Amino acid sequence: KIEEGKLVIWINGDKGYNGLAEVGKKFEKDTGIKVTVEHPDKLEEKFPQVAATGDGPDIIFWAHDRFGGYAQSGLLAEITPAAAFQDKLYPFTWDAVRYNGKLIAYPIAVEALSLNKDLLPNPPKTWEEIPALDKELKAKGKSALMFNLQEPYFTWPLIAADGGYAFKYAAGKYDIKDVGVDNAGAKAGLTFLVDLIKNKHMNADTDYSIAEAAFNKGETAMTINGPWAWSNIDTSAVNYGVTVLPTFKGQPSKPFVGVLSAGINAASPNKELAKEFLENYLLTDEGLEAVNKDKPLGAVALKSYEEELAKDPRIAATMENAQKGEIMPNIPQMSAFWYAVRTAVINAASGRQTVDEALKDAQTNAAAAHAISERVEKQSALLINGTLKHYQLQGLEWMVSLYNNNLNGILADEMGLGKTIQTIALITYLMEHKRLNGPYLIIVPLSTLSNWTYEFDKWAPSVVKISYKGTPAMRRSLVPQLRSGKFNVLLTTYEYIIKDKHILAKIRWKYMIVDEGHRMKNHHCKLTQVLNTHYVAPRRILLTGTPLQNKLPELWALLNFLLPTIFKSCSTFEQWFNAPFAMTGERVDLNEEETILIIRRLHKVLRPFLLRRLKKEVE
Amino acid sequence: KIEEGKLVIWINGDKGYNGLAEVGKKFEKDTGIKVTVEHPDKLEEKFPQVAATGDGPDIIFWAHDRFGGYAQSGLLAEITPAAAFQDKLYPFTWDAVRYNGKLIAYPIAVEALSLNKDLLPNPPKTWEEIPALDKELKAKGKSALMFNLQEPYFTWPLIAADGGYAFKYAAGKYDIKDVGVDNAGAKAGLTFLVDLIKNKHMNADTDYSIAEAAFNKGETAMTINGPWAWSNIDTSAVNYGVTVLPTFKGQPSKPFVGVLSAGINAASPNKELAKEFLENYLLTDEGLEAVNKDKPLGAVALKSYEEELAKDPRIAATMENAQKGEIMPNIPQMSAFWYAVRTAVINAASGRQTVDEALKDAQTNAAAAHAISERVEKQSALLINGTLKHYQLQGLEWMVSLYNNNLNGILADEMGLGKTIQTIALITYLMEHKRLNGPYLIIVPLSTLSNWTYEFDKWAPSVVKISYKGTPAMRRSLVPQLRSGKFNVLLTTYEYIIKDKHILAKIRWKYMIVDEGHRMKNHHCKLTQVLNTHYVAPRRILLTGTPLQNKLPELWALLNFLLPTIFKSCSTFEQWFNAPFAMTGERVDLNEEETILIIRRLHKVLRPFLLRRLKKEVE
Ligand SMILES: Nc1cnc(Cl)cc1NC(=O)Nc1snc(C#Cc2cccc(CO)c2)c1Br
Ligand SMILES: Nc1cnc(Cl)cc1NC(=O)Nc1snc(C#Cc2cccc(CO)c2)c1Br
Repeated sequence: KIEEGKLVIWINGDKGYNGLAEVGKKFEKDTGIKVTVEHPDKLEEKFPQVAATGDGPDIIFWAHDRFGGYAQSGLLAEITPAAAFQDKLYPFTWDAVRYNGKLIAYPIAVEALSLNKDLLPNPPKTWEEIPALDKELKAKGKSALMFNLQEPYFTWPLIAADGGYAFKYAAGKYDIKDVGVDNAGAKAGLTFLVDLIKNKHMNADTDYSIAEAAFNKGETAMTINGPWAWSNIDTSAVNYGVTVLPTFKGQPSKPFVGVLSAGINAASPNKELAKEFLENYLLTDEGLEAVNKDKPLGAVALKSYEEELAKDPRIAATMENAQKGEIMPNIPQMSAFWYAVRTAVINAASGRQTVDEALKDAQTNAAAAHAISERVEKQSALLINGTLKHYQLQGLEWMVSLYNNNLNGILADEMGLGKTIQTIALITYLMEHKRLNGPYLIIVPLSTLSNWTYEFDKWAPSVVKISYKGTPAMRRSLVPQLRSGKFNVLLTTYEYIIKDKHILAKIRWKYMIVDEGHRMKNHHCKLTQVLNTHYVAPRRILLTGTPLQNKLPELWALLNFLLPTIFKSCSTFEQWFNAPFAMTGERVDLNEEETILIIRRLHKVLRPFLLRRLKKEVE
Repeated sequence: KIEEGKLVIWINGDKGYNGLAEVGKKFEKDTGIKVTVEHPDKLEEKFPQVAATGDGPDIIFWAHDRFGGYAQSGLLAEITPAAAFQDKLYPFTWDAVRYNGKLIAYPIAVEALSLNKDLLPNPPKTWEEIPALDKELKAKGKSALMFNLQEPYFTWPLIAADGGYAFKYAAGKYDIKDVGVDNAGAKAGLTFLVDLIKNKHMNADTDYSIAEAAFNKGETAMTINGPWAWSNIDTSAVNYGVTVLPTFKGQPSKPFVGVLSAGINAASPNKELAKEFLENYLLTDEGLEAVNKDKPLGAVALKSYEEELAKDPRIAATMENAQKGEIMPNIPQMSAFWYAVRTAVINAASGRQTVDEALKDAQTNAAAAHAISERVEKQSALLINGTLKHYQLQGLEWMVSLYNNNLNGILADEMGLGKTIQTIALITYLMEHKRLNGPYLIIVPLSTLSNWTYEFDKWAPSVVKISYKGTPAMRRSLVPQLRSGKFNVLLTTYEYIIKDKHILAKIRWKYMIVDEGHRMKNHHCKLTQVLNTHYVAPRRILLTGTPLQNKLPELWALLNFLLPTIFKSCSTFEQWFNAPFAMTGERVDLNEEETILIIRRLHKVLRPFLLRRLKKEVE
């Protein structure tokens, strides 16, 4: 499992592992405690699996970002250094490892992007200077700049300069709704990049197999890259150097900062052994120096050893950039943002789209509710006794996208498209692929209660269920089985949710699923608000025959179901929608026109939270 | 002024004053302290004038309602009885004398409305019984009921029964916005009253000169009236009695409860002398009994003497009604409500309007922003060197209505209608008629600054003013004159409000007046929000040439000026108006249609807060 009185560390093969191994030796020497350092193939992939298991390493070495997910999962321990130790490192590095306002790793090294010696004797202080400068090198049958364009990481620092960002860092928390891809900053920066392409200075087709393949063959004078390039510009022996990034609009170009970190497994019994090894054997000028010798670690988190490294201009440069630039977010919403801005630039620079066009889309696509994309190739293992149709599996993919992105929703497919089976599919895939085995609540009408059991018994026999129904004395018989929580699903009706509330409200239901049935019935809000009062249900799903209704009362109750907390005190849609106009004590109901545009806006709002397919487009 | 070591009490001539005088004798007997009891003509009118002066009586005797205004003005002292004394009286009576959650009088007597002995041997338990019963007395060439209809006090108890009220009593405070004249309760009650008129049982023309003139001549069997009638039904010696009010829809008919009270002048030096006389000489079974002998006081607040009075069915009846019925509100908004419901009934019952029609209007007219009506016949005394035109004086009447009803507003009359003079008129009438002499703030543009001084110097020379302007060293010279507060008005410009804020924000400005000038300029909200941040100004007035603009930005800033507090955190109109739709993290600006109806609603909202007359309709 996870061996006591010893230390097993995972660090990638690209890093100076054999150097780290030596630091482990001095530990075992002065302490006797064995230290094993391994570089497992695709270790960052293997780590979460084995961590939930209670296996794996005691110490993990990867960038502070990938640690966010591990921290969300709780696979990393809250590191406890005293104040004095925190002063030994830069405060900005401790930020990179702070999750939910708790330190979850030890910051180690720092990497960023940075800016020839002969050809370019003096470097351009402002970005604005580069056209004049290019005319000179173009007159020499060459160019002044040729970095990677086709990728967004390299092209983002000027977009970031004037005030263009990804997620607005709140209190101690990023906001995935406050996205800065459409502000003047981003537009000034991206317009300028397209300015160089249209003025023939820079080519739009410019990728990495050119970014490096030209600056190394003496074709260009300047380039924007990181430490992984330095070693290949040494091979071609071109007289090079690195420096700070230019001030576009009298503002510094902000690149993304990667902080190599050491995290301790929440499963590892040797937590004080790891704090002792890290705080006293690794996070020391001597300890860091030891690793740096096998493969350099660029800038370091440690103030003391950083000054000694700042002797080299190259390291003092990346570190200067770092404090002025910005740290990579640990939040999963990054995959959307990068995909958004990747395409934004390709288009804007190719001519296919206007700067204001590409950035308009990129900003929307990244702030999108279904940001976390997750492919579902095949059904659950627990999902047997039949193979789902193409769309039913597609239905599960949107429902797991609902789960991953922590959103509630509606499956409004036409009756007889297998919504029942589709729910069953979500519940199984949420056990066989995620560790969500917790109490599922399923509210079905009497008339289909029995069919719901029937289909579970067929397709997912593994899923054990309580079927909350019967005489008062029969319902009582079930009372213990709940307290046990040996069940995955409970099935019951609208009647028992309200009547036997004093027993069913008591459970912390992981997922709540309501099946409206066949009957096209208009629902009142008074009831949903009452369900809301007593029931803890983070993830909600609604299954309905009917599509989105064009009636405010129904839409009002739909929102109270979909967003339970938000409308706590406010009981009516009238109170809610008059509110921006209510501040004069005037009490007037909405009119016909006012109402039409409210319904209009509500349909556009609920738009990404509903899924509906029709028999006529399927078969 | 207000003589020490003595007591002067005011009670009306209609009450048992010579009986109260005797209670004063026993005080002087056992204490030596002289007690003088006077019944001044229109004493409730004379009291506020003389109380603000620091003159008048030490003790005042009137109903708990008229004491609300005296309490708002602070002409009555916070009475301090210990817990034990409060138990001697009913808790519902102590409510009647609680203003701003402070006891401000001593409850004394209780009066209400109540319900023949022979003709009607058994009284009708339910209101619903009266048609069947009327058929009997109509078969005897008479009628079963003939009370006052033309008045609203008498007709309100059934309107009140099912749930029809005037002002929703909050925490310990009435809500003049939460008015219950349009609910099902009021409609069930008022429909029933019209049911009797259309079925020829009751006549719509029925007034007091019939309500009494018929029941006393043996014409009718039942009537709804109060204690002031009892004495005249004794003269005609008709075998009568009083009882509880019927249950319409299985609910008791709620009438209005008048609580005769004893208030102590906040000016009176003899505050402990009055508490001693009241708590120990008047509010005793023996003390109350003494007054009751000159002229009866119906039900009493005192538990102990009330049981002894409950021997008479008549008193135990009014007291039963009282606890089930409701107490008269002390708030000034009553004049609107009564005028609203007075006409509502006249119409509904005459046929001129439908129940749903009259009550629709009555509910609106009573919840109206300009509820407190106050006539202004002639201008101020301090307003000389010219006589105002008809509309300019009308302008002052709407501006004092703005003041009385504690509302901000706009005077958007066409340039050259004498808005300047009209402001001057409000400022003077607010000194000569109200004691508002406090610091007035007036913001005028540079170009008219000098004309503003000029017109004051002409019309209101009495009004002394600081004219905040000049070089830094000249502005400094004024610094003391402000700290003094020997001035009524300060005149200054937009420039000095922001620049010399660190000096002008420090004053608690009673009224703030902004004169937009002539220039049709579009105003930004960023500035009004900044003015709002640092300035204390309860009453605001805006003077402008231009009428209400059809642009959301301008309307947004207008609301921040008009309602300063309300939009504290919310900076934009976009954030504010998307808010009921914002709860999904979606950030989308309003469209063309959405915007049109917002402007629409805002114009209807601001409608009662703007005054505009045009040259073309005046001359
Ligand atoms: N489909 C559709 C399209 N468009 C519109 Cl506008 C409305 C639509 N339907 C809809 O909103 N359904 C809703 S809303 N609240 C509920 C609920 C509930 C509930 C569940 C269990 C117990 C209790 C208390 O007894 C209440 C339902 Br079910
Ligand atoms: N007339 C009219 C009709 N319709 C619409 Cl939509 C808008 C209209 N005008 C209007 O709203 N005026 C407003 S709004 N806020 C202000 C203000 C102010 C202010 C005063 C002193 C100092 C500072 C800070 O320097 C600011 C004014 Br003045």
